[PDB]
Amino acid sequence: PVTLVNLTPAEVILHLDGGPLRLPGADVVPRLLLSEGRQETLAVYDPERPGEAAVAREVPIAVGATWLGIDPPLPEPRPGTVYVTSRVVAEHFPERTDLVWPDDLIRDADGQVVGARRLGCLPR
Amino acid sequence: TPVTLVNLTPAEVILHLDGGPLRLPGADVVPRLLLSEGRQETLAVYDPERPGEAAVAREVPIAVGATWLGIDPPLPEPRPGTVYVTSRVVAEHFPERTDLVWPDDLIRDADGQVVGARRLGCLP
RNA sequence: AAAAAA
Ligand SMILES: [Mg+2]
Ligand SMILES: [Mg+2]
Repeated sequence: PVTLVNLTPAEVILHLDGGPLRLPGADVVPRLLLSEGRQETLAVYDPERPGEAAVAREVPIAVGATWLGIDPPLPEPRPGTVYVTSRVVAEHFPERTDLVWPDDLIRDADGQVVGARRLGCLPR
Repeated sequence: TPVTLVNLTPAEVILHLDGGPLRLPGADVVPRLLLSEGRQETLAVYDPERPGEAAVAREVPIAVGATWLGIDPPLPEPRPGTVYVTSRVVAEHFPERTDLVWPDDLIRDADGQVVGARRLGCLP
């Protein structure tokens, strides 16, 4: 058996047949490193006032912000440890066979992710 | 000319802008990715409540290498003056579509849950 | 794996 270590900032709950398995969120919020891309503004109608250009909002948009890396970097592989991260992180480290993501997600009444029915990992 | 933002994601999207927030209601129906089954296995994991005790280890389903097949529902057809808010993972799978954006530069609460975004992102 | 670290 392996120890699961949650690198994601939210609590991860795996809904298993005998009851849930709960992994606490990481102590520090991790981040992706992205380029700025081309910084523009998108004029959007205020959903409160549809079709009224007079009271349209200016929304910042990053056009083509690109993956530069992650901060912090992945922890080194440790015997008997499997790291729970995001799929997007795992896909950027395909050599790592100790990375999984929560998968087959469960959402609440507000459409927010609250759990997962399984883990996923890259082809091996 | 301003555009109408349409939220295709199941959660409420809040863009935290300088003049006040812009709120987009969640989609009425929870959309899903279509994935292959991959190789279905089980991962023996220590119960975080009882670390290192193999006796009370849990069995976690894992899908190894489940692959993108498509989406259900499909994207709405392009409409003049409409921009669709979706996930980055969906947008990246439809690079020809220049009317897709995702929420970006995310804000997380004390429990590590996404509660807002400071900008939009789109492909180069 | 549908809110660039579920
Ligand atoms: Mg809803
Ligand atoms: Mg996501």
